[PDB]
Amino acid sequence: GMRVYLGADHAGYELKQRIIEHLKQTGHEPIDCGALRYDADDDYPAFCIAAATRTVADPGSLGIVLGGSGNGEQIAANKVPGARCALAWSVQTAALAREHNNAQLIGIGGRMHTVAEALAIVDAFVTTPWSKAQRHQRRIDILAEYERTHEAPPVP
Amino acid sequence: GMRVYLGADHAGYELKQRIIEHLKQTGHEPIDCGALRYDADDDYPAFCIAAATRTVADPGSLGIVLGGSGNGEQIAANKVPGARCALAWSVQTAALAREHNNAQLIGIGGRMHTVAEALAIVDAFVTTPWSKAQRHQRRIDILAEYERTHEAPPVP
Repeated sequence: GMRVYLGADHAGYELKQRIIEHLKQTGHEPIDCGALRYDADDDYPAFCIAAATRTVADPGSLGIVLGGSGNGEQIAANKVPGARCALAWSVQTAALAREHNNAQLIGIGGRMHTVAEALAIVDAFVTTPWSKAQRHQRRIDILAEYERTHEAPPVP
Repeated sequence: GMRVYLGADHAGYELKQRIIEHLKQTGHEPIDCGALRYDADDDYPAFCIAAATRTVADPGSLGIVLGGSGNGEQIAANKVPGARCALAWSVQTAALAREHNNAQLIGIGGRMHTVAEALAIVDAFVTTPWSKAQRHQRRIDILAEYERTHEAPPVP
């Protein structure tokens, strides 16, 4: 059972609703960060920042941000200190996001998949373990040190 | 996007070299941020940070980071202040990245595509204009203000 913070603008709103329901039915704990209603003009960043911020502050939790393509949404989430947000467009990329990147969040594009395909991506994301392999942690640590100082690490 | 900065560790190295040659042939000026040779044990974050820093610092340029899935790479690029790196897994997402997100960079997952498919993603990325539409700029501006200040914008 995993706690999952969800965020979405209008383009991901309907898919967010379905994911919340799906996560409840599969034994997880969805927390809705908004949008709470459909508003065709609303702006994704605030919802994605909210989901990623809450995810980072609640270790062990995951997050999912939803939009049209998911790309604006993952970009926004990645601006949050300590957040790692992959774009999941397949079961394989969702699983690898966890296994290799230890991503706490994924973005999904609601306009890119059927509901069936989106829920399978979610399933892979919420069940795949972080591998803890040395090279993966080393790379996470390098990026984290860059995030701390914004001093670009030298290339070999 | 005529100057194009590219970065990849070993996992994206061969595809990066193929893309550099393709960009030369289509009239662009690819700039290799590294890796300059295949080294099985190198780490992507420095190359992706270098590519994103140099892209953001160079008006009118674009950047591409290549990996296995591309997800670690776009996460790294997105930690650079001012950078917007989408994950492009199709011609449609590469185009939308420019049109909606004004993404200066994309990540591509070389293991997820044939070379032909990958070069077509690249073509869409470097030819699709930024829309300059009000709502898209408004969303970029909100994110840029969050990067400046780390005050999460209020949720409606």
